Amino acid sequence: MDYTIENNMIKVVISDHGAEIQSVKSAHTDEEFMWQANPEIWGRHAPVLFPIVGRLKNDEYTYKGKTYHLGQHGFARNADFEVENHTKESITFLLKDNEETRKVYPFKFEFRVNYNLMNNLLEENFSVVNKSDETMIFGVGGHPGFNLPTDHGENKEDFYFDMHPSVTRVRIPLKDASLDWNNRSLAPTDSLIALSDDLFKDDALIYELRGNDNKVSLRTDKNKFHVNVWTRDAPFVGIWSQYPKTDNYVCIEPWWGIADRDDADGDLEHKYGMNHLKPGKEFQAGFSMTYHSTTDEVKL
Repeated sequence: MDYTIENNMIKVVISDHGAEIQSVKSAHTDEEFMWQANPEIWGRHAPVLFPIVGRLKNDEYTYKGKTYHLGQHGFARNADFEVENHTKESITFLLKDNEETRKVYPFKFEFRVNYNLMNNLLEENFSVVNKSDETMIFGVGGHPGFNLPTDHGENKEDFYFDMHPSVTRVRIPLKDASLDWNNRSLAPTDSLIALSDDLFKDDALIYELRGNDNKVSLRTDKNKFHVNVWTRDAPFVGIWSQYPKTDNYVCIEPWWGIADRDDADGDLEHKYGMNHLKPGKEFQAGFSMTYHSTTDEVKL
């Protein structure tokens, strides 16, 4: 089921299936900001990643000596959430553990995804409450896909991303869906990086983030199009688009979790970059997105 939150600036449609944004449109220009999930390329819009971000080696892990099987980015995106609260400019989806999640993930939890509007700014906020009698181990992340508009002669290579603060950051390369740890290197994120079909030939660009002032701007100097993602305290951000079958979108993925390292031992308790949450406690994270059309955000 789809649900709408909206104001005078932007209108957002979100599904209770995976608590996933389906659509973000300018109230002024009717421009669509979200990738529309063409199944020929990538049949999702903006998945929620939980209780892991990225892939486990062999899609498996052990916990307390027992082996579990869990696919890339966990189960949230295939789960149906309850609508806990819904007002004009806010909606909160809730997912609890059930018989099925417990089979692949031996924890009890309350996972809430809240979306709310402030002008042309949309928050995507995560809340995880551990309901288990032991410390819960999880990753959580966003994965919004944004259109690159090409209705007025623009091309993907006219677009770029720019990270603020403008500092060089460590990139963690991916090899066979695991972190190619020993090839981490400082990357030229102190200035813009242009998009292209070939850019993502070696999978997602993964950057180590520091502090809480990080913002990734997706822009073009052809027009006024501008999507800004404020990653708050995310320790990582992934930038990705499909390859070898390409299309005109890019994902900017704030992550509080990360794929297995090439050398992971598979023990969940040893898994690098996971959050550890004591019984009864709450973890909160999230990020914010602002949208600007190719033209002015004014009444025409």
